[PDB]
Amino acid sequence: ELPAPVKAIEKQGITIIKTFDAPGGMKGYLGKYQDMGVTIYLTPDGKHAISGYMYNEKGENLSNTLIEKEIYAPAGREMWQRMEQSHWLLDGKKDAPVIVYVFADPFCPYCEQFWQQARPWVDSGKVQLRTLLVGVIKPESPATAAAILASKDPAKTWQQYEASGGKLKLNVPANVSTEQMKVLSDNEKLMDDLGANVTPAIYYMSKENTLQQAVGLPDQKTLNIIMGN
Amino acid sequence: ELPAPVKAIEKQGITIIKTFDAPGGMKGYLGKYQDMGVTIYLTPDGKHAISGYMYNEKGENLSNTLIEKEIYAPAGREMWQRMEQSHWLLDGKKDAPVIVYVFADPFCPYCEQFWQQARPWVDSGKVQLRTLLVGVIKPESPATAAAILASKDPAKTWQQYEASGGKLKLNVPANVSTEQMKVLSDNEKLMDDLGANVTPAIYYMSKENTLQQAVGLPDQKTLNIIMGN
Repeated sequence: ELPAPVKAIEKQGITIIKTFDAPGGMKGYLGKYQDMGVTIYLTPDGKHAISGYMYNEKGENLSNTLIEKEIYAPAGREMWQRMEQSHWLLDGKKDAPVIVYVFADPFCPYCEQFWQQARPWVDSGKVQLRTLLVGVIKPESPATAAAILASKDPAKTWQQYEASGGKLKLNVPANVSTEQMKVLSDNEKLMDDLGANVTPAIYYMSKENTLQQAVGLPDQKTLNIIMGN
Repeated sequence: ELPAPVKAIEKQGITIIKTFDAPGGMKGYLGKYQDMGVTIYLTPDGKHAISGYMYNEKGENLSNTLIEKEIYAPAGREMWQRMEQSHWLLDGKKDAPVIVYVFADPFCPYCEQFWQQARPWVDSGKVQLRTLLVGVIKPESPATAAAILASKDPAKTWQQYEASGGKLKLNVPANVSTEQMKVLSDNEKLMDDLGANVTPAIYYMSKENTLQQAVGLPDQKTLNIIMGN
């Protein structure tokens, strides 16, 4: 059974997930208090346990690294894949190291403003924006989004559309094609699954490889983080 | 110099107070982050350190015990002594295990209400209230407080005074004696030193032997704690 010291910490409202190997002959226990991940370390004397964060000589918070890798990283791994497998439009270099997904609607001022804010990083080749269009804000959103998808170079058309603040004139098709309709519907369901119905809904990966979200127009700090700066 | 792992934690905004002996061949470091006490433990491998709370087999939070004994207990040790050395009035058994000091004014509804709330514990002999009178609320507060001190049995008179909701009739002396004036002035300065100018200002010791304060009429939980329940 569980060592007495660890059982004492459980009584403090902690639920253990699993054990793991720790340095110095110490045994580790990964757990959670509410929605917060925690690490517990059984001492060498075996009669004590420490609930806290372990750091190494290089100054790395190993407990944080573990909690993010084992508890947070897995959370949005599938979501990231679903976005990657969707019909997104490329804005920037195909080999840009930083990938950012954005669910956007044609009639969305903040989508346009975010597009402008990102220019420095996209143009430098550091970041690539992958846009998943949706048609949910205005009556004409579906048709306009489909019209963009229907153009000769959808990615370029979207870029011009955002740059113009949504004023760019478009060739309006007689109807939304079944493929365009599928893309829009599939994208809206994924957006819904991600939990944010407001556009722009921006998704990115932290330096620790965990899925992050930003809804609306990012402030300066959030923008810099989304851009991997 | 300080081990690398510990130096890393210092960079996280911690200032070390001193080192201490920890179990399992671990070295302990007592510090503070802002006004918060923290304990750091250097691992046996010496290449890691854990910032957190250590628990023993009996479930005692040793880090909390240490932080309170070394950081908090000393804080009000002198204040407690100054109260004990003042001219307080006894309400309850001289040998009551729980001692509670109260700075009170004669014209104070909440002082009276707190007096009533404490009856169960005082009458059972568990708690003794030691009142340090002050005359700061009303123009007549000084004279009334002195009149109580001037009575045949000051402690009994105060008890009757509080029980009556401040209606008890008193023999009013021609003036405040120099001794009464000294008691009132000394008590007001100590009260001022404690940081609370509002009466009642209640002082007590926690189960961990640290000085606690309650200002105004305690709610049910605070009352139970003051009474050592």
